[PDB]
Order: sequence, then structure tokens, then C-alpha cells
Amino acid sequence: SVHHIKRRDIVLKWELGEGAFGKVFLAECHNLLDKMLVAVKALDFQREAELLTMLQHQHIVRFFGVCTEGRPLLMVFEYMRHGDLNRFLRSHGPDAKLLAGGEDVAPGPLGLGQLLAVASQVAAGMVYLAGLHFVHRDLATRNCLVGQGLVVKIGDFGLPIRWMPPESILYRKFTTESDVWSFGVVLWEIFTYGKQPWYQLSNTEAIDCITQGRELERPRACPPEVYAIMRGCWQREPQQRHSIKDVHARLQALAQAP
Amino acid sequence: SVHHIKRRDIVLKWELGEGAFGKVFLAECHNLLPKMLVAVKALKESARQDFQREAELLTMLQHQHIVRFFGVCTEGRPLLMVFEYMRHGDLNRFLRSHGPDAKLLAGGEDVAPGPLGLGQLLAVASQVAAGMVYLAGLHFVHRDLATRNCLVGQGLVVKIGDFTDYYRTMLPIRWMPPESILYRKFTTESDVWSFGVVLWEIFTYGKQPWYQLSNTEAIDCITQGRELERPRACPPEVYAIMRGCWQREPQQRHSIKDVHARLQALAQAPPV
Ligand SMILES: Nc1c(N2CCN(C3CCCCC3)CC2)cc(Nc2ccc(C(=O)O)cc2)c2c1C(=O)c1ccccc1C2=O
Ligand SMILES: Nc1c(N2CCN(C3CCCCC3)CC2)cc(Nc2ccc(C(=O)O)cc2)c2c1C(=O)c1ccccc1C2=O
Repeated sequence: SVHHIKRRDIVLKWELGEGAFGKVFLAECHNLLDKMLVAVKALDFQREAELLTMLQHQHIVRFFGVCTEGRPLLMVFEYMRHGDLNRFLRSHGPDAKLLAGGEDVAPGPLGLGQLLAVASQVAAGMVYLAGLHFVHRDLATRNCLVGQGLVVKIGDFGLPIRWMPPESILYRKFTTESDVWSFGVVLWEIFTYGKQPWYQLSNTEAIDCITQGRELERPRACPPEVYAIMRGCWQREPQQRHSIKDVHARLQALAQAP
Repeated sequence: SVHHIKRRDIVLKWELGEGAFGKVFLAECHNLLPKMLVAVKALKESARQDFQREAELLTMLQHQHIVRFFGVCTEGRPLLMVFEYMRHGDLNRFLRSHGPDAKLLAGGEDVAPGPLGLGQLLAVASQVAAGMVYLAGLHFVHRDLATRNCLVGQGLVVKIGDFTDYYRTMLPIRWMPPESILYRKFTTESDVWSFGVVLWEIFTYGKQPWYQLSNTEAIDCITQGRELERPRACPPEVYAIMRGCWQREPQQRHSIKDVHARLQALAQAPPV
């Protein structure tokens, strides 16, 4: 049951970005729980809207429903103030510069506790998805969002070969194990402050690496116990990869006393 | 007019990457000059007409800092374009591969692992500028100058290579000045602005301009006249050149001849 919202309630403020299938706006929304700030996507989709009303968890971006009074078609989510995880990582990071939100999260590297908190949070969402035998197919920092207080949530569902395991690239097999592999890559992105996997290489060269069994470099940040978790996710054989529940456990263990 | 090559003379060795164009291969070519290694572009997908026009242009543009175009093959499919092999590939991933915490995977015996000498960076920037000088000579506008569109050969030689970085009719907005964004005006002065952004990429080891921001936020920055941060690398004298390229008014920007001259001076006697 999709919550339908009225147009008069949603007043657009400014545009945040432009994603795959249209504009994303910051908005005031009235009478949704008083007036608060939400993120509104724009221009079937009812299949997707039902899915998002189905998938509720602490670490999946809150979906508040749709507006299909007039056009174009609106999907209303919570405003995740800091935007996507990829650009947030990058905004902190060695030689970066923060352009806003420094009052909430300090300018500069995040350091081990905060990076482990980021990894944990993503993993928590993946545990939820594995619980429902749901396969993401595109887990990546660009598809996570970051709100007030450094709280991180899986942001989008639906090519991304550098995050995929060999069975997904060669055979198009997507499973909860191929998502675990991607989560290993997400760990790498977090611990490199948002570098692209195989940044050195063309798309074709990176497929060749992945399929020949070459492992992404250990990041300069990375403690050996964190790099171990990545390698847990990257076993050539799907069967042999750590479960996402095990991975979340380990991460939450490290996050206290890093 | 375009040099045609026979297909039997081109033998593919391995794939290097896949562009918008189609696949790019390493190949041996015979009967091209006094057998040698080349890069062959293969046209995916008419775009027949986009190919003959592009091929004419590339025959037209001969310079030390434009990738050598050796011609086309139009017997058997797909349609091929044959260029010299630039061993290190494109400049953006070359830069990133040499970033402060990056990791070189090959070609270390030619260019050392790690960041480049200040003189090395300035030599890369001035090579790209030399290509742009040649183009501005011909009253030719690139429209998409960026490190991804430059190639890096053996001995750190850099040439203009091409003719998420893009925004939907696909505009590289992070490399564009306001008049290009607002009014679709592409000039030799808008290429200077882009050159400035390329200098910023060089001196950041391949960061995206406005990496902190969405496409929409970046357009807002650029049109409201905000300047890219000075890189930690960047000498004051180099950052000054960048700002010279980034004047809100096109009239007020450094000429590319100015910029080349100044960079060639710095490369010869690099600051701090
Ligand atoms: N907050 C954003 C957002 N941003 C607003 C935050 N903005 C700030 C972050 C603080 C420093 C820089 C400026 C980064 C961009 C862009 C956003 N869209 C983007 C982000 C990046 C790109 C891109 O890579 O170009 C495109 C759209 C979104 C959101 C959401 O909160 C959101 C919530 C729920 C669903 C979707 C979104 C959302 O899409
Ligand atoms: N050499 C390449 C090249 N590389 C070959 C080797 N490779 C690495 C190996 C890893 C470290 C050192 C360089 C980098 C990529 C990719 C190349 N194409 C790319 C580059 C990147 C992508 C991508 O980002 O996916 C796709 C194709 C090319 C070329 C050319 O020499 C070339 C010459 C003339 C015209 C075109 C090309 C060319 O396209």
C-alpha cells in the first residue's frame, strides 16, 4: 500500500541533482507526519514504488510514498543532507576540501572509527536484504546516502563491472553472494576515500583482472583485519565467500576499540 | 583526403578498452611505413557518415601533440580507425595511477611510481597547451578538452587524443565555462577555460572538478562564478595561470599562446 501525497503539501525549494530518470529536488512537505524537508524524485514506476513501500529498514533510505496528482510523477524520500556516500568520502579524504556540512562532520579524513561505522551501516542494510532473499545487483558508494550525524543508508536499487564478481561478469549470475562481493568492493571504496575500483585500468582491462583473479590493492589507510574482510568477500567461488551476517558482525566488533 | 589501409595488413593482438566509439585494440599493421604497433578503433553501429567526416578532420589535423592518425579501413566490418599506440593510455587514469597513495600497475621503468616532479607536471601541461595552440591557430574548437581525452606515450609524451563526466546531447559541464552552459557558446576562449580545468586535473592527479558536488550543484557553482580550490600540489604561479583561464568574461581570459609560453617558461625553471 503506497502512501499517496497531495501536491499542495509538496513545495519545491531547489534542485539537488539529476539521476538516471530525472531531477531530484529538496522540498518542504506539510502534513506528512509538522512541515519538514524531504527529497523528491521526478519523471511502470508503480512496480518500483510498491517495492520501496515493501523494503523498510534503519539503513535503507526512508521512502515516504508518491504523488500522482498532476504530472510529473513524484517519489518522496527523506532528505539525506550530505548526499551520496561516494562524493562524501571524496570530500573528506587526503587532499580534499569540504564545501558544506563541516559543523556536522569535521573537515578532513574520517579516521578508523567513523569509516568502520560507515561500513557497518551499509552491511546492516545488506543483512536485511539477504534476509528477504533480495539481490541488489548494484551495491556501490554512489548508491548510498549520508544524513545528519553520519548515518548511512542504502539509497538506490535501479553495467557496473568493476563492482561485480567473475560469475556476474561472465555469466550474468547475480545472487546474495555477488552482492557480498560488491560489498567487499564498497569496503575498498570507503577505505580509499572513494576511488574507483581499478582506477588505473580501462573497463576491458579491469574485466580481465577480475576474471583472472587479481585482487584490488590494500588501501594505505587499511588495517590488515579490514583488508581480510574484503578478501573474505572476494573468494573466486561464491559458496566460499563470507556471509553478509558474518561480515556485519566482524565490522561491528572492530568499530568498538578499532 | 583519407589514407585507406587493407584489412589483411591489420592484425588484432588484444583489446585495450571500450569507448563510446566501439572497442579499441592493440594491433600490428604492415605496409604503413618502412610491421609496427598501432591502436585500432572499431566502430560499433548511419554512423557511416559520422565516420567519413571524422576521418577527414583527423587527416587534416597533423601536429606533434595530436595523436598520429594513420587512416581508416573500410573493407570488411567493423569500420576501423588506425592511430599510433600511446603505451600509458589516457592521461586521467595515468595521473590517478601516479597519485600520492595510488599504485602503479605498469610502465614504472618509464615513469617512476609516485607523484611526478613539478617539472614533469609542467611538461605534461605545456604539451597539451601546444596541441591547443595548434588548434586555435586553425580557428578550431575542441569542445571537450579534458585529461580523459589526452593520451600519454613512451617517455611521458602527451598528445590531444580524442576530439559521470557528462550531463544529459551530452555536455561535459564540469569542464565548461558559463557561456557554454548558459548559451551553448563554444569558442577558443571556452577551450582556454577547459584548458584551465585540465591544469587543475594535472595538479590534482586526476580528481574530478567539483568532485564534492552533483552535476546540478556544479553548474550552479560555475554559473555563479565560483573557482576550483587550489590543489595542495599547486605553486601560486601555476594556480595563477588557472585563474587566468577562468575569467567569467571570455574576452578577459589568457590566450592559449600566453598560457603555453608561460608554462614552457615554468617547465624550464620550475618554482619552489
Ligand atoms: N542530498 C542529496 C544530494 N545532494 C545534496 C547534498 N549536496 C551537498 C552535500 C554537502 C556538500 C556538497 C553539497 C550533495 C548533493 C543529491 C542527490 N542526488 C544526486 C547526487 C549525485 C549526483 C551525481 O553524481 O551527479 C546526482 C544526483 C540526492 C540527495 C538526497 O538526499 C536524496 C535522498 C533520497 C533519494 C535521493 C536523493 C538524491 O538523489
Ligand atoms: N594505450 C591505450 C590504453 N591503455 C593501454 C594500457 N593500459 C594501462 C595498463 C595499466 C597501467 C599503464 C597503462 C592503459 C590503457 C587505452 C586506450 N583506450 C581506452 C582508455 C580507457 C578506457 C576506459 O576508461 O574504459 C577505454 C579505452 C587507448 C590506448 C591508446 O594507446 C590509444 C591510442 C590511440 C587512440 C586511442 C587509444 C586508446 O583508446
